Amino acid sequence: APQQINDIVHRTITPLIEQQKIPGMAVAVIYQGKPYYFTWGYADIAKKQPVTQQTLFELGSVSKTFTGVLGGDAIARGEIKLSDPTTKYWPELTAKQWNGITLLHLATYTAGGLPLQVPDEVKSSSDLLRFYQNWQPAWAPGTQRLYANSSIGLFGALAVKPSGLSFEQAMQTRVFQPLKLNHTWINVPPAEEKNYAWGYREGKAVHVSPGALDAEAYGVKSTIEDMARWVQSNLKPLDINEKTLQQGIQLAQSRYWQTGDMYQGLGWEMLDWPVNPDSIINGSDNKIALAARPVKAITPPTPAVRASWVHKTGATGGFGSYVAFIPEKELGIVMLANKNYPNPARVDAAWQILNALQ
Ligand SMILES: *[B]([O])([O])[C][N]S(=O)(=O)C1=[C][C]=C(C2=NN=N[N]2)C(Cl)=[C]1
Repeated sequence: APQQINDIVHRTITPLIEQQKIPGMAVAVIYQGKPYYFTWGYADIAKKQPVTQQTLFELGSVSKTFTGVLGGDAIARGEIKLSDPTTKYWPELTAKQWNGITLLHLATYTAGGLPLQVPDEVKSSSDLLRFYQNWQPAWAPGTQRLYANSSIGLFGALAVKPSGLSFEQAMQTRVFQPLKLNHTWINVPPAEEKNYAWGYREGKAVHVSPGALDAEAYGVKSTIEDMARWVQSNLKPLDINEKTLQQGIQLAQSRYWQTGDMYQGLGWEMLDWPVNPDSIINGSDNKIALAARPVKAITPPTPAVRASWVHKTGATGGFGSYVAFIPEKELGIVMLANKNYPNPARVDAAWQILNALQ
């Protein structure tokens, strides 16, 4: 624990926790490839359980990076191609608006206005088919980006069909296990419940609610140790022994579309490094509830660029997560909290830490 890392992490995160009233937090810094861990506060306020390196947090949409990589692995395996029509894998999707909508569009939120959330009313598989058949695009495919669980979530579900594996079994056997992420889960097992933090929303303890395509869009839970290993794997995919997973990671960091200064990968988002910090900090704000942006196709996609700020925010009702890394510097950070606090605060803290260390 080099004093420089200790000092910049504590000087940044302690005030963040105070300002945002975060009940519990874990941080990992990856520096020259090695991880350093920090924890604060409570995984469970009522039961006085501290955050530890073994505490499970809901990753929310950071899960999309696992979905993106699993899809990349399926491409590498020759099971699917991003140029394939969605209907190749879901023949029941016969409605005409689907003509021209490819797995690429699903994976990258560019299908033409699929909504952020699958409606809560969608409970059955038949409800899900009806939803997609009836959905009317606002835009031609490949023209506008609208961040959407219904888009990348469907990509994940379809990406695993040729394997015949469930999404969970595919993720376990093809991503979690080979990377030794042995405390990373789509469904938290009873054996691990003692480590599963509560999220806190308006002071109430909460966990994520079941929903359609939840696993695929926002459903992973993990520890700070496994998430540091996830960052290491994404920093250095060539050290991965499993060839299709190595390739999948590289495919997920390829640049498929540009909007403003940001590039869309599979799950991951990227900017050129050095970044303008106001560009990523301000850009991370949700503004917004719905933010439709024209995109420029990158034809063909640029393979993973080492001089990039690669990142993803995630939230559930009770949790806020952030991951960022810069491959050319062998540098990264994971921030896991059990409160959904504003994105710009996450990115500001991450930038302050990584910039001081690079
Ligand atoms: B990702 O960007 O984190 C997805 N964000 S989301 O707004 O679509 C979202 C998804 C799930 C949940 C949730 N379900 N049960 N608890 N929380 C929320 Cl609040 C938001």
